[PDB]
Amino acid sequence: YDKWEMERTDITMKHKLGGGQYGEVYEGVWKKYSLTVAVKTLKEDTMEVEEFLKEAAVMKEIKHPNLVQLLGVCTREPPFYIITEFMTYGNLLDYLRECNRQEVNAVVLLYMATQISSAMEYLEKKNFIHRDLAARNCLVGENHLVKVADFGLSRLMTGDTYTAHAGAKFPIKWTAPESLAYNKFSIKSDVWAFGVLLWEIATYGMSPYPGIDLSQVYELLEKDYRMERPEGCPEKVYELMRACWQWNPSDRPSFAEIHQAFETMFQES
Amino acid sequence: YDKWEMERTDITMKHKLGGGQYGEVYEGVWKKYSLTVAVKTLKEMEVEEFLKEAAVMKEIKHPNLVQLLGVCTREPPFYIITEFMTYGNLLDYLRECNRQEVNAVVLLYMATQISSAMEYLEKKNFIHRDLAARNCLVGENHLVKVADFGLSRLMTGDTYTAHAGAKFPIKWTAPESLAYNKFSIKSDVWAFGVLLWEIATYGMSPYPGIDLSQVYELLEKDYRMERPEGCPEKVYELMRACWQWNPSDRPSFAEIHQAFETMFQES
Repeated sequence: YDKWEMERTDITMKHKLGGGQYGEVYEGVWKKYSLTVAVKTLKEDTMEVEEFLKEAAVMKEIKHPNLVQLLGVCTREPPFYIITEFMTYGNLLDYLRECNRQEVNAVVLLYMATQISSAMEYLEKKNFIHRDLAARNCLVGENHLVKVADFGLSRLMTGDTYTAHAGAKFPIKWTAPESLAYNKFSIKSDVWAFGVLLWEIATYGMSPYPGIDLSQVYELLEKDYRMERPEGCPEKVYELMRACWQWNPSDRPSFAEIHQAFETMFQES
Repeated sequence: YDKWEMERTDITMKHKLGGGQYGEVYEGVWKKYSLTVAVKTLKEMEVEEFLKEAAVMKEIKHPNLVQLLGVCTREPPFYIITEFMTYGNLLDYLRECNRQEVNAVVLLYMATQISSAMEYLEKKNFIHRDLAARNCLVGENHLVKVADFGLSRLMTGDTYTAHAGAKFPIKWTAPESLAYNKFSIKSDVWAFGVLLWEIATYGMSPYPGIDLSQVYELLEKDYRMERPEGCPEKVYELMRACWQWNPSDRPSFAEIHQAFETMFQES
């Protein structure tokens, strides 16, 4: 903490980010290093204070090339800041939608999946769950560098389940069946969401379950409906997708297994 | 009151709140904002005391203290309007919650929120004098706020003498307060420790089965409630610290909030 703490005047705010979709997040400048950074602030709730402060606390422990890196924190007095590295190309979802597909080709899609699964393998090991894996929550740097947004992590031993608060609302099309029905999350519900992220990647950012009424998604999942293989998607990547979407969470592969499979595919590419 | 004064007609009064335990407090709807609120009334307790606690609430602002929305002090009935906490009081909430959801980390989160409120009061030279789970309120996403009706300001401090005559919830009341009607932030610290016990037991009654007449003497001869099943030793250490016989031996809310914040963050 003390090693992490900056004075607020170290930072100047440049442009509000998002635009707005992530809340009070700003492009800023770390003045002494001429460094563009991302600065999370806390407006009057908004997030509850102790929640905000814990986000900062957990990130101090996170060190991985594909997880957004904490740079510093202002927590002595308001306004509270969480300062992290800035990913110059923004979120993965818009990146895929707007890219040149001759550049962002099949081998780059593999590279992206490999990077994300590596972060998730680290989290699985460490052992946290993410709970909101999706392309909109991945960030892109130069040369197709991808980092997973890091800010809502929760501590949970791998064999254990986290029960979300009563009334919580979920991004339904990314959400595992046991989460939809019993508010239960685990590293295996992250695996499910990763499957949907894979589909987002293979489709260059299409919306999942196109046209399908949200209130019928769970019922469909129960009867073993799953999204079809995207055009151009390799069969082995689709199989991995489908394994991520097994009904029983303990049938789903680990991220260690998933990363290994992508690493091999990327290396053989 | 200039910015705080509303028309009584601005509000649509509904059912009495919380089974009547509070007791002249009603669920209500602010028509203009379609915002359901909590309305306390005096049809005309002492009017001067009603006005006093209204004025105090105008000075209080903290994310974990119940927020004042408005006031009607022109003509009776008198209104004091506050936000409505949708998950009711913390005592009932704990007794009925799914404990898989409201598990150890969430109990730490509540304690952190409450102690934060109390640290704010400590610093602003107020005391509360009625800290207990029934006087804490719960909103969406495990948000907890302390009810702040009846806060007292220490004009010269830091000990406040209650009226005559006044009767207290014995099982929550510090020994020097039972003995001499003296209340301080340190007697709030004592009550906070009982509150922790309430939280750790998911809302059990303190000193179960013990005769009220014996409580003071028991405490004097160093009886203290034992560690609740499942309560971390460090949490129970804090309870015991809160229950130090000599008030000046009890920790401050600043220290308390720091301890809980750390434990919360580490979970």
